[PDB]
Amino acid sequence: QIDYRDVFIEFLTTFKGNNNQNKYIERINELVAYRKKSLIIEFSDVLSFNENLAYEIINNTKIILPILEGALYDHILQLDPTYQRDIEKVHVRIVGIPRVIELRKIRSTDIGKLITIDGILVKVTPVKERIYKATYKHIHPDCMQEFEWPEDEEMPEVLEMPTICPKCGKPGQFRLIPEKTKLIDWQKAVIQERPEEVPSGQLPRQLEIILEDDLVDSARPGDRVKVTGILDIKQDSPVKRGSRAVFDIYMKVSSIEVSSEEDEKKIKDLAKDPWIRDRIISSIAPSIYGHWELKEALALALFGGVPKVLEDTRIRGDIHILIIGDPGTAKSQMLQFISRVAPRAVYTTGKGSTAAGLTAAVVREKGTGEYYLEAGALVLADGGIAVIDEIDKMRDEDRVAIHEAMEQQTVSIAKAGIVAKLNARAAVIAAGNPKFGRYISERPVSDNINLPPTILSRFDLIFILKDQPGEQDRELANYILDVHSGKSTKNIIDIDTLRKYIAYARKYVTPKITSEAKNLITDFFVEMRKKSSETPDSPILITPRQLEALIRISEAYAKMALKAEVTREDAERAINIMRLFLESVGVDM
Amino acid sequence: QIDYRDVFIEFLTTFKGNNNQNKYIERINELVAYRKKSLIIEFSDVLSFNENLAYEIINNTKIILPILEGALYDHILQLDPTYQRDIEKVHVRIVGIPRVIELRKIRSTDIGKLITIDGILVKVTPVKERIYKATYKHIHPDCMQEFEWPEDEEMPEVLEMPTICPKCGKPGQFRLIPEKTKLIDWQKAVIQERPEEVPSGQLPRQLEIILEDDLVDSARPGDRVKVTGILDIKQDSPVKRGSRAVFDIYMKVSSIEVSSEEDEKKIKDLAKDPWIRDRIISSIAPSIYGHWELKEALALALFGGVPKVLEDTRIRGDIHILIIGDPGTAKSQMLQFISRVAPRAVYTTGKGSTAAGLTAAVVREKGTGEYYLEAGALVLADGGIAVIDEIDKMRDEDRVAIHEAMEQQTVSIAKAGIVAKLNARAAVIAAGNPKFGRYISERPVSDNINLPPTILSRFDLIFILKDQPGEQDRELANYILDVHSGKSTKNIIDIDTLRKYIAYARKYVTPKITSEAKNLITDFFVEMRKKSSETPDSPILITPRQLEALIRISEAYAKMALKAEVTREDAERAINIMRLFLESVGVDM
Amino acid sequence: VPSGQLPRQLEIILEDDLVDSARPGDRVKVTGILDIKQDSPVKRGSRAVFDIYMKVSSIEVSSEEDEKKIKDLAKDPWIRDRIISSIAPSIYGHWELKEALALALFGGVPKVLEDTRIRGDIHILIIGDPGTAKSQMLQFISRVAPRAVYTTGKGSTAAGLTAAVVREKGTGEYYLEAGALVLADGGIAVIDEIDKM
DNA sequence: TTTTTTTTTTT
Ligand SMILES: [Mg+2]
Ligand SMILES: [Mg+2]
Ligand SMILES: [Zn+2]
Ligand SMILES: [Zn+2]
Repeated sequence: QIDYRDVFIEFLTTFKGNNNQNKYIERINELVAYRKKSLIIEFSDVLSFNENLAYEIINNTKIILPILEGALYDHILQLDPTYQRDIEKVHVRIVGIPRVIELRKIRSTDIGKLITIDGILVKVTPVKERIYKATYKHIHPDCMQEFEWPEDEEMPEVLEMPTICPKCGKPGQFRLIPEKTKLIDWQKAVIQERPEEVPSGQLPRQLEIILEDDLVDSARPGDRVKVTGILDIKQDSPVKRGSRAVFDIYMKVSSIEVSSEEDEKKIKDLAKDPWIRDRIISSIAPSIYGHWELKEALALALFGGVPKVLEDTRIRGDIHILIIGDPGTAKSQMLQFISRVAPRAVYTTGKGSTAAGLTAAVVREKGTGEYYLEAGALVLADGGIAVIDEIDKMRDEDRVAIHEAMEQQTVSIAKAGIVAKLNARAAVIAAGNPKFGRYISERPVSDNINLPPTILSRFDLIFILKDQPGEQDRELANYILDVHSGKSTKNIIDIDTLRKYIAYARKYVTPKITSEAKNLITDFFVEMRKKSSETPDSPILITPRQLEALIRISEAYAKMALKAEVTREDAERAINIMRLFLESVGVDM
Repeated sequence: QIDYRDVFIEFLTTFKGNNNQNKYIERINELVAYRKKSLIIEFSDVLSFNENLAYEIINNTKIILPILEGALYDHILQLDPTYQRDIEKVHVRIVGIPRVIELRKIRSTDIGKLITIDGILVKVTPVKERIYKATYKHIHPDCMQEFEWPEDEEMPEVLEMPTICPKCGKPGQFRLIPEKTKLIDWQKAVIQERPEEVPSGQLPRQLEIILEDDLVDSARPGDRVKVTGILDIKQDSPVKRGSRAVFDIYMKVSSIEVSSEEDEKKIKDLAKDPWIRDRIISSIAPSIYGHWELKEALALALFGGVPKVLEDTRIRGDIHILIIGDPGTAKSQMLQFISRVAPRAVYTTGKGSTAAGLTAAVVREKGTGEYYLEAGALVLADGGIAVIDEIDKMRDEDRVAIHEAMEQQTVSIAKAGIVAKLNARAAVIAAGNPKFGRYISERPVSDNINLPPTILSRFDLIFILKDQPGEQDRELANYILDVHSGKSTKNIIDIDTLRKYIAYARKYVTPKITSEAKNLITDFFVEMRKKSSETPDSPILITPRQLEALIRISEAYAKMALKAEVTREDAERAINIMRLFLESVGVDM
Repeated sequence: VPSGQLPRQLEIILEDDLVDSARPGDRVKVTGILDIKQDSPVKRGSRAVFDIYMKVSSIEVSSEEDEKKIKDLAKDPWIRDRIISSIAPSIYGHWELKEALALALFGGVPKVLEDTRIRGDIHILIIGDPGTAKSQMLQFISRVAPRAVYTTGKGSTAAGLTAAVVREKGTGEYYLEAGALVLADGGIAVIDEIDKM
């Protein structure tokens, strides 16, 4: 009843933020600057400013939402006249609706109301076009008339053509005119409930959501999102007789949330401590005590090196880590920790999940038989980390293709008339059990993990975990039971703060090699080759790949402290960690 | 509104090229001389001549293209009256449009405007025919009348039949008359975005394009192309009731660019250098240190020999290279460089390495349940270079399947009621590791390679790469670190001009053997046979295939310098590189 | 099921608040009205034959005196010995095996830690000579457990154990069907002749 | 995709 348009306008311009800065005006100006056409607002702010306005939004969103958008559009064009002729319709979206419904609990009483759903995206269709105002021509030798059939109404989701020509009042044949037809971007996605909320002995439920206008391509598949909108009954084919008076339901998305400058200031401040490197090492897997060398390697892997892209060649910048632990050594604890702390990670096994084990595969279409490509674990992890538990029982097909993916970081297909090349620039962290149950120290590494020696040369660092029944058993037994009761350490960095720290470093730090670091690395590599040459039965191969590992590892240390250059200290740490790796495999360095 | 066909005609004649030669006048002459029926206009020459003409072409493309084409047709008619009743309608093509949009960024606002898209062609359908003006006959005993159904309007993409006979104003049934129906050539192709612009973790997207009239068969799958035209919605099955007002997007191609006299001048200037051969060799994989003899061999395989086609036989002209080396010897890095510089190359490491994936596969056509052949790696590489990696890891039964393709350059299949032959004229470059992962000096050459002599005789050159630590490690380490520091070698022919040089040489230079070269080659072959007979323990058979390898190599050296005949120096170079290959396998001379 | 015959099936319809009142594999008692099923009325041409379906009005799955009886049993100091003696009374000996089988029926307490999860279920493997009554006890366990699934190594497949994809031919749609392991969630899965799988 | 029996190519 009461015109909230004035109330809405003053609320946007007079919203007391964290410091009465009127942040809504700031984002409105930002919207005009880049022509974003979409303004999001928080339900809490509306309720605090005027609870009566908030109730109207959450109860009569069908009626008052277009009214509010018109008021906002008038304000924007009044503020800036150049916004016209570019955007004819602005969008206002609400977030933080208190009406949260579990996906399995949806019933008929929730149809037509504004609700929010939390779940996981599984499928996303390519962007398409939907008609909301069509133009038709009456093909009747006396008419030759054009009109817009859905008069004074948006074209419904069911494509219907006129039966009587409105201009001539006659039936006949009508032809669509694409050139005078209004279109809107249209995308379809599927949301699946999280496994935590699935009841015992039941399969997870699914829901179809529709993304339109700027909401298209707002979330990659496999992301946890929060979706707000209206539910409605799907009509796949209304002309299909055969009873079936039952229908599915779908969601018209109005706002989607996935999963700051202040963070950057605190991240740079956190890097001011000269002992930041050791603090990061301590913060890695705080649950597990000891294993400092293994912890140090994992920190370097997350940061990684700087890849080099040249005119004729590309040089890998990722770091690969192999762990061979005895059963019961709890090798899966920090692996789960790595997945959580990594900004982007993929968890899988040796056999993979789909037909494409790790690299890729070519699959005939089920309906038409056409050949297409399915991405493997390595491809899906591009730009991030690929954690592969149980590396020793990969598919036989992948045992050869993994050579190229782990070194050239590409997957090449020349099968069934399809030629393609897929990027696989992903750091690989893998764990495998010894082939003889328990690791044997005297035996080499190749005959202990059941992998070709060529693969071993592709791993920057290899570590062996042995369940030694020493004095630590009592402490380990106490430690295991303490984890059962619950305990934590002190003076660490939480995963949430650490995750953004790693992400910031990987996006803005590209260390460069200095002359002093260059000389130190050169001498060690020459020393490395001499030692391996003397022993005619070296358990490991010392190839030029090892020299690349020294460069990559040293860069990660500089990146760990957000250093612009690589100095002697970074190089010295890189040499020392490689020295321990050679001792672990049994090489007298 | 003012007209511009006078300006358009004026521009065609009054435009001045780089040397004021009026190329468009010359281009018109070529169009008349060869009855080309299509003209190409560079956009950079339109706004320079008249900026006003540029925008109206871009904006009002639909209502200005027929006007300009009609004016040009009259200009051709006066230039050559006989052009009439040979080509009734002419087309003009505009290239270099400033509006370039990434495939993933196409939205609703882009429909109906002239845009440009860069991508990769993946598949092309066979040429078909489309009706744009139909003729019908009213089957009603009174009528017996014939007419063209779509009056003063081109036939729409949806085939629509009249409901009322225009000649008699009555309903009934109508019969199409194919003899009086006007047709236009029609072809459908699919374009794919380049891997560079694909976001990480996502599969590349595709778009459907339509080529009509002379644009058909202007490109082949696997080509980097730049396409220009207008987008539209796809009404594939409008008769399919059941709602679904959602439509796809396809592209109406107006002009296409694949992949210049100035290039010819640059190429000819390079050939004038007496040491052009050395420069080309030095330009092969500059980032790799050493391996000069291997770099020389790779250059020869890029150019190849001269195939001989006779009335009774065919002789292979391609050169095959085999590389065996220890892990981490830059085998894969050098092979990846070949695919960048080769005009056409195919890569296959581990997937598709079976017999079916390498030559051809018999797959059941699920559309009709029958069988048909699918091209393999070698067939897809016909006319180019096939690169095979990790050949030693292939199964022996799978490896023998390429014996026919490597020599007879054909693939023959007799399986499941299918008997067919396919052309596989491609050069094969293969890399692999020794039998025991690393080369062992104690064992002989035969068991180190671990390949049957039947396949070894088909390789023109074989090289063994040994990673022996010594005093060269310091030089190698310095070179690698210099590469990582951004330092690059100078006086190197870059990539794209090297690719143009190879493409020009292959299709324009055909060296011939002289009497001087005949005597040198004959003498060496006799000497080679005698030496092989001396030692029966050699792992390499000296067959007549080795004699033809000398001829092929000598021709490639002449082709490398754009020479029309093989002289004494080219034969000496061919003999010298043969000596190194023989020494590399323990066969002294 | 009579001798030499296959089990029959009936279709039931749950509406309003009766939805999601049971899970697959449960033994239920259902009350309602029977009616003939019409699905394709437009499909003219013969077939005046219809199937019957049940319109559910109330459903029961599988209480005070029983709780009292249970408490009285637990009061005996030797309740543990009585329970073990009640496992497969027709089998002689095998006291140690019977004791372990009793533990698996009850199980432990699952624990959720900061990062990992500790299962409360107990896994038992039995290796014995032929004729050692191995299959007899497993049949008893599958019958006495409140929720159990009995499978055989030869009569099971990977799809049948975890989940099977069923293509809805009516609409060309894919959906999952619960396997043996999923149906046994919260219960006991019995696998006979695991070595022959 | 799925279980099944069959001939077939190819995993
Ligand atoms: Mg390699
Ligand atoms: Mg038994
Ligand atoms: Zn009309
Ligand atoms: Zn008529």
